[PDB]
Amino acid sequence: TRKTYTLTDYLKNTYRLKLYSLRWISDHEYLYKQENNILVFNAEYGNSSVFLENSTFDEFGHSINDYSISPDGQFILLEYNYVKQWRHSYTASYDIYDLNKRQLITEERIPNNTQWVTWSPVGHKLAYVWNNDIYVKIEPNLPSYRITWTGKEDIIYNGITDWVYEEEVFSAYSALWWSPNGTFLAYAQFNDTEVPLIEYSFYSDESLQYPKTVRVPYPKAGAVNPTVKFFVVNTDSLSSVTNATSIQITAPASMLIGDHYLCDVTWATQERISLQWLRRIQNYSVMDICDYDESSGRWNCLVARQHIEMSTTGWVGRFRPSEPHFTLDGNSFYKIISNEEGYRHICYFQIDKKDCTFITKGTWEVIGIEALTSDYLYYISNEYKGMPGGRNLYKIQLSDYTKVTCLSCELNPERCQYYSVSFSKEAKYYQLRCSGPGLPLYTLHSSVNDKGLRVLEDNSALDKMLQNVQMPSKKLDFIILNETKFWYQMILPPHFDKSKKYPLLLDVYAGPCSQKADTVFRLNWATYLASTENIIVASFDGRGSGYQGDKIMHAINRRLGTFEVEDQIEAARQFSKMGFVDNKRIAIWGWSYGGYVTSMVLGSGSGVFKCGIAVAPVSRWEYYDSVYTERYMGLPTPEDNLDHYRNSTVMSRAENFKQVEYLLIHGTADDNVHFQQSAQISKALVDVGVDFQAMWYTDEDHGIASSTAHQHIYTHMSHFIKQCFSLP
Amino acid sequence: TRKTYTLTDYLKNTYRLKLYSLRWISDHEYLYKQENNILVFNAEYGNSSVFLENSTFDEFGHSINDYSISPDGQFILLEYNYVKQWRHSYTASYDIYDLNKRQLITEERIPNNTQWVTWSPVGHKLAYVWNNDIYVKIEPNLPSYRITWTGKEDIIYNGITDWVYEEEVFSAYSALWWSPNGTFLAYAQFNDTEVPLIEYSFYSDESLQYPKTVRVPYPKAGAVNPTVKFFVVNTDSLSSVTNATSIQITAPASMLIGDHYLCDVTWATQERISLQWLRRIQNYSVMDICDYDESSGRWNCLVARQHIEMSTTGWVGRFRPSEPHFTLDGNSFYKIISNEEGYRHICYFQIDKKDCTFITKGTWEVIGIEALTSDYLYYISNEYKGMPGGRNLYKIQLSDYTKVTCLSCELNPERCQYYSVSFSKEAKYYQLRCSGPGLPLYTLHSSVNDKGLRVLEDNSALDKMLQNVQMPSKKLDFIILNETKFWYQMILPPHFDKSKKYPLLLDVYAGPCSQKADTVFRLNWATYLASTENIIVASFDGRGSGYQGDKIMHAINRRLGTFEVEDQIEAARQFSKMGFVDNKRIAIWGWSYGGYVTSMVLGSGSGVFKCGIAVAPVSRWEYYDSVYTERYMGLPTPEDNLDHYRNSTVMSRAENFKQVEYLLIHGTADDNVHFQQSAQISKALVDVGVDFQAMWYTDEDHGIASSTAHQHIYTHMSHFIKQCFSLP
Ligand SMILES: *[C@@H]1O[C@H](CO)[C@@H](O[C@@H]2O[C@H](CO)[C@@H](O)[C@H](O)[C@H]2NC(C)=O)[C@H](O)[C@H]1NC(C)=O
Ligand SMILES: *[C@@H]1O[C@H](CO)[C@@H](O[C@@H]2O[C@H](CO)[C@@H](O)[C@H](O)[C@H]2NC(C)=O)[C@H](O)[C@H]1NC(C)=O
Ligand SMILES: *[C@@H]1O[C@H](CO)[C@@H](O[C@@H]2O[C@H](CO)[C@@H](O)[C@H](O)[C@H]2NC(C)=O)[C@H](O)[C@H]1NC(C)=O
Ligand SMILES: *[C@@H]1O[C@H](CO)[C@@H](O[C@@H]2O[C@H](CO)[C@@H](O)[C@H](O)[C@H]2NC(C)=O)[C@H](O)[C@H]1NC(C)=O
Ligand SMILES: *[C@@H]1O[C@H](CO)[C@@H](O[C@@H]2O[C@H](CO)[C@@H](O)[C@H](O)[C@H]2NC(C)=O)[C@H](O)[C@H]1NC(C)=O
Ligand SMILES: *[C@@H]1O[C@H](CO)[C@@H](O[C@@H]2O[C@H](CO)[C@@H](O)[C@H](O)[C@H]2NC(C)=O)[C@H](O)[C@H]1NC(C)=O
Ligand SMILES: *[C@@H]1O[C@H](CO)[C@@H](O[C@@H]2O[C@H](CO)[C@@H](O)[C@H](O)[C@H]2NC(C)=O)[C@H](O)[C@H]1NC(C)=O
Ligand SMILES: N[C@H]1C[C@@H](N2Cc3nn4cccnc4c3C2)CO[C@@H]1c1cc(F)ccc1F
Ligand SMILES: N[C@H]1C[C@@H](N2Cc3nn4cccnc4c3C2)CO[C@@H]1c1cc(F)ccc1F
Ligand SMILES: *[C@@H]1O[C@H](CO)[C@@H](O)[C@H](O)[C@H]1NC(C)=O
Ligand SMILES: *[C@@H]1O[C@H](CO)[C@@H](O)[C@H](O)[C@H]1NC(C)=O
Ligand SMILES: *[C@@H]1O[C@H](CO)[C@@H](O)[C@H](O)[C@H]1NC(C)=O
Ligand SMILES: *[C@@H]1O[C@H](CO)[C@@H](O)[C@H](O)[C@H]1NC(C)=O
Ligand code: NA
Repeated sequence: TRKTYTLTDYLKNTYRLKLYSLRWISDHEYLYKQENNILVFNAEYGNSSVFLENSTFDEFGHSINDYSISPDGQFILLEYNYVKQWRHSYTASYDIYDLNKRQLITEERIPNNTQWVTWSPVGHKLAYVWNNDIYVKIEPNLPSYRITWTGKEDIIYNGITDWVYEEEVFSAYSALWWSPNGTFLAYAQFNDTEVPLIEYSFYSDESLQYPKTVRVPYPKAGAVNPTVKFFVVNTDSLSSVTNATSIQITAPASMLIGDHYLCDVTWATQERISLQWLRRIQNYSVMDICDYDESSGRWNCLVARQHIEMSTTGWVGRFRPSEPHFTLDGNSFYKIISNEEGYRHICYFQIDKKDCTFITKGTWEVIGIEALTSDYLYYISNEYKGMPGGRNLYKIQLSDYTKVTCLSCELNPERCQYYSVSFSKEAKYYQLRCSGPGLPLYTLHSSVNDKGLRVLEDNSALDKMLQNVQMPSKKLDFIILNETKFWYQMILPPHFDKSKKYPLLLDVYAGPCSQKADTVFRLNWATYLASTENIIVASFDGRGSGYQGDKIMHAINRRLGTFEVEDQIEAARQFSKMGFVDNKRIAIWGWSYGGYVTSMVLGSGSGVFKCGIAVAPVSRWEYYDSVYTERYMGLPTPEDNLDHYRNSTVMSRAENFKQVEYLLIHGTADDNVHFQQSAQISKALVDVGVDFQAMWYTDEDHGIASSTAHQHIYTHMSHFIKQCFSLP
Repeated sequence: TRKTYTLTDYLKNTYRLKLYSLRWISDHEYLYKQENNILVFNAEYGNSSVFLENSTFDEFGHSINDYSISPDGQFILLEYNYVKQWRHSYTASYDIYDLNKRQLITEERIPNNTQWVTWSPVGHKLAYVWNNDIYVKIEPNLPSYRITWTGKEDIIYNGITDWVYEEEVFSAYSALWWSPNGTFLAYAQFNDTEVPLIEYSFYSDESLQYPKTVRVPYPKAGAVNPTVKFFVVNTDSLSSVTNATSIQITAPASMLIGDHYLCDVTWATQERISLQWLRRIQNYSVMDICDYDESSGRWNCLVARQHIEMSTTGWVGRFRPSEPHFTLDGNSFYKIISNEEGYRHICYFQIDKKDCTFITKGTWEVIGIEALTSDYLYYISNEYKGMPGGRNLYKIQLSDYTKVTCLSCELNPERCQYYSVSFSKEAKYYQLRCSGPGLPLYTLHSSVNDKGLRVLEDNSALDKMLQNVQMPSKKLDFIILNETKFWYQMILPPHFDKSKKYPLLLDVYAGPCSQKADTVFRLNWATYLASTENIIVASFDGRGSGYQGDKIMHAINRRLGTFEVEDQIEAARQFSKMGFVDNKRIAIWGWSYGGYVTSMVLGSGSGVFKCGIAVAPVSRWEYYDSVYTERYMGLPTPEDNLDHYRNSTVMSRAENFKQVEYLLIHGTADDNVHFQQSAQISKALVDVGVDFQAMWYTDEDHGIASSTAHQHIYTHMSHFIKQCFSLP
């Protein structure tokens, strides 16, 4: 008999997916690493040369974590001494290498403890942030110009985000934005003076005698938020004036009446910038479009160019208002917004007209706009076959909206139903990346004729390996509840037999705009559970889930911990009725939001689930951060939504855990969902006399992603599931 | 078919030991609390009167925690609003009730949040500490005189101890000592300015949005220690208009040359005080004897009255240098010290002579001196039947040391082998307290002819209830290692059948001077495990254990985590070869020091133990406090004992946990053994890929003693042991 996909296979990566990560450096060349050499490829013909020999930095004396070539090709920025901070942020050292002199720059180096660095989009200017202030270098070997003087650790952040803006607003650490040709540098400044601190212990190596207390400005729901200001500096003036003026652009009056956020910054032209602002009550946003006034040196935002985006049924955007994509002249833009039926589609705006024109429509959604040329807009959607969990690339003719071509749908329809794309600098070529349901496939295409040029990586080596393995299958389908389709997937054991009763594990996330039923190919823990342990691993996208319109997504508005929890319970009941599930052996697990839902389900008293595992769960919404929580829950005040905040805790359900086996797991240095959240769950369970299993992971954060802890946690959870299901 | 002693019996206190806690108020009367009344008893005849009616405080408006009657009987101090701090420390509110005029005192009340209060030993003066400063009240209704003005939270402590002096030196929060008639008040002042702080999170009620960070001055091994000064104030010459003058008594030069401690304060007469000082290297101590000089108003300690106590094989004293017991005139004293054979015996000293005379001798030890008259000294020892785990009361004729009479040995030798005693004011009467091997027995005696006056409490009610329960028995015996006998006990299941094989749990503590093999009767977790689950629960006293001389106790000097760990393995090895032990089911558990030993044993690679449980273990001596750790280990410096600090950690043994099942448990608010210690164990186990079981207890301290956590931990451990032993 062929072997199975075992736990050790998962944990040791024996069966590896190959990727093809390229970096476009122009409209027709890309960089690609191969055998630690950086090669440069010609896209049209597929030929290559060595861009940088892998021997180049043998004598560097440090392992180089990443590199970044200046847009003009003249320099390479070398990143080393890399230390992770939060999801996106990190600390590192940097050196610059002159590619023409084939020489390292030893003068006026980027300092130690630099927080962020970026090249200008053209040429080779650098902007970096060090000790919370912005610096610009016009040339890599010359002195820096200081841009801000207010930077203060944990208090004032210039050009980088604080914790909550990084995690919840920008999905990025950087808070600066070069203008398209590099003349201007726009940046945000955050003031956390009165934001309360989360404090937790970090134990470090065993040599550390006293634990360190980590202290981070972190606004929990309803707490004082960071305030924000926006500035633009002319970097071309730096070498001519002693201290160049940062010109502030103020938020509109409709935002200044209360707490608000800066949520998007997008340059439209060399002298026009768009800013979107969001009210703390996140159902109202405003875009200003601001023009540089050459005679006054100021930036002015005409109210005739201001665009309002609001929601009557929920919050604005999927996780925030969408970004605009400006036409070359900057006088019009395209933006994904929810149409009158609640489906997200592409709308076309003139900058000084308030009514836009939808250029796509239907009962499906546009996921993202990927490229815009003078003649075509390229976008990704889930239109194809009415499958919300598929993704394909489309092209729409700007002179005639009835001409829409699917570029990816029929390329390999059995193997490939989930695409992303990477366009060259002026969209002359594109790389398609298919990620399922078959093995991933990376291909290169020419935009002039939409012809396939070549296969970049087809994963045939892996395909060969998997031939000798009893792999599970995946089923993606829907059930109908109240005349609405709700999608599910199942990872099914090899030789699945519909006449047998299998144990079922419900793998849950179920956060707002989540999607756990899709066409993506994964090699993960579920692969082992199905393949080796003969467990069915199911996931369900119920109310609150994304990419299916606002009626579904906004069903949980102001009501987290209700329908999305109920719909997972109902999903399990529906799976029992399918006839191949052992009703005595249904379990549930999740991480993060999934841990909250899992815990809520286990505490519901439904009687459906024998056991479950919550990893780093939210337990009480007042413990989680303001920006995410309030987006869905409003404010925890008597005037707003306090009663539901208080009604949706895990702790209030502690008595019902007497009916289940529960394993609670949390990293002690989780900066995101504080260990506090599980500390309060455990205390509530202790207080009502409920036995349960627990595991803390010393100095692990929300990812529990260190190599040893990752292997440990999946090993511990595997034991627990097997015990619950009486598997030897 | 009668019941067993169940887990719920242990957790719910079904079978209660009755006490007889009295408080002597004179040579012939004592107070006893009965049905919320306070009675006064006549010792000679056993008749009583009501001293204070329960009903007196019916409309008090607060729950009264405790009471303290002034020595002259005129006043009662009422303690309420009790808030626990560490092992001994707490704050509370106090009111004083006048017993003669039958009224609460409303003038000049003791403030809220008072840290310590005590009556003078004669009359009804009060001293109290509030906000770290000392106050004295001459009369309950009159204003306090402020004695100290330097008190500062976490920095300067007047009249109360800091964390480490409380836990490790004085076993008390108070650092006030009244002279015998109340004229003088001596006190210590602690200065923790440069002592580092342990910091840890406290989660509190679910309502608390942000966790609190608790910060406590706590010197870990080798860290900066608190400094100490000692003062005496005359309370008879206090003034309303002038600040009180405190006279300092400075430590001897032999102490002032480096770090040191104040370790004992004992008044000898109305005008003579003795102080003992201990070097930070705790093998050298000095007693000063200081006399009040009425013409200078100063305290002088003559060098000819200094007494040095040192140890060549270890540290001084069992846990600290022993207390002196002065004669009526204060010109001589008796003190327990280690003799030339290493056995602790009573030495008689003249205050101005260097050599003392031992008045007892032999291969057994004196446990404590209990009372002293002009004709007799009364002490407790383990001499009887050469059993180190038994305790009896003796008297020795001071005119003829060959005349020693056992006063408790033969009273009831089958029921009673472990005594303590409480003498009346001038030793005219004594209460004997038998705590095993039978049910506790409380009796009253008169010293003149050692008459056994009456039985105060015989627990005949409990005896009656226990007749209908299948109770375990206790075997106390010894094994011979390298020609030394070492004692053990086994809690044996009911109907013990030596032809059957029982699983065995080794219950371990094994700290320096510990004794876990004794004749004490206990109703505890082991009782349930033996009675209901048929597990033998054994304990063993090996090298490092107490009450058997320094050759045994000092064997672990400078070497914690060696012989005491080895000796537990050897005992289990020997138990495993007895015909009634199943060698496939041997487990080990312990708490605190016992958790360290358990962990070290399970990490030894001995293969003897299937599983074990460590509750709040020490894992690395550098993490524990200076005073305890350094007593046994010296300083963690390269020139002292650093190498041994470094190879005595649990973490270094992680790989050896591969072949055992381990459950690790720790309270997150443990101020004593910081959660840090277990956090480092878990990380080390994770790092070598060893699976284990864990449980944290939110906001529990070293005792894990709140009602709900206590029930939960023993429930969780019981499941673990039963699973390990395949018991239903
Ligand atoms: C891929 O091949 C092309 C064409 O052969 C190379 O482009 C140049 O071709 C000219 C012919 O006029 C040669 O003289 C040079 O060798 C090439 N110049 C440069 C700057 O590349 C091209 O080099 C190849 N691309 C890569 C990345 O190697
Ligand atoms: C960040 O915000 C704080 C307000 O929270 C500002 O601090 C105030 O500044 C004024 C001076 O203009 C002082 O008079 C106030 O006392 C300060 N308030 C507090 C609460 O500290 C601070 O100026 C801001 N910093 C920047 C660079 O904008
Ligand atoms: C460059 O200009 C900025 C803005 O005018 C200066 O920042 C001010 O500095 C002064 C005193 O050092 C403060 O009182 C102001 O509150 C600051 N304003 C801002 C916006 O930061 C900065 O100090 C100047 N740098 C130099 C070298 O002159
Ligand atoms: C980048 O764009 C900027 C902004 O339009 C250009 O700067 C202007 O250049 C024109 C010259 O044609 C001048 O009249 C203006 O005074 C400049 N304005 C400012 C604010 O600097 C700039 O020339 C462009 N840079 C490059 C390299 O093409
Ligand atoms: C308690 O101890 C500290 C020393 O730790 C004494 O404080 C001062 O020590 C600093 C070092 O922190 C020196 O600057 C001074 O010499 C010390 N003070 C003085 C006045 O010299 C502190 O004074 C002590 N406090 C008490 C009340 O005894
Ligand atoms: C407590 O003992 C003290 C100290 O011996 C006594 O105080 C002395 O009393 C006599 C009066 O007979 C004076 O001559 C001394 O000057 C006192 N000494 C001091 C230091 O005050 C005191 O009498 C005793 N107190 C009681 C209540 O008996
Ligand atoms: C108290 O203990 C210390 C530590 O064991 C003894 O220290 C001496 O100094 C170092 C150890 O730190 C060694 O080099 C010496 O050999 C130690 N002396 C010995 C072994 O005699 C110190 O001697 C002890 N004090 C007493 C009174 O015994
Ligand atoms: N902090 C959130 C961010 C959330 N989003 C995913 C995502 N996809 N996406 C696409 C475009 C823009 N933004 C986003 C986000 C941000 C994922 O859950 C996180 C989270 C939620 C909890 F309740 C608890 C812990 C968490 F880590
Ligand atoms: N801090 C010590 C104190 C020690 N006690 C002191 C003391 N004085 N004393 C007088 C007569 C009889 N017994 C004692 C003891 C026992 C008990 O262990 C405690 C302990 C040891 C650890 F390794 C870890 C945590 C602990 F809490
Ligand atoms: C924004 O939300 C609040 C609370 O739900 C509501 O009162 C307000 O009307 C909303 N705004 C819009 C535009 O619907
Ligand atoms: C007990 O009895 C004696 C003698 O009868 C009596 O005078 C004395 O006051 C009594 N003591 C108490 C405390 O009742
Ligand atoms: C103790 O606190 C209570 C409650 O505020 C207050 O009424 C009382 O005056 C306080 N007692 C003293 C002695 O200050
Ligand atoms: C007593 O000492 C304190 C603190 O040094 C001072 O403030 C106070 O005024 C003094 N009182 C008298 C009466 O000297
Ligand atoms: Na009698």
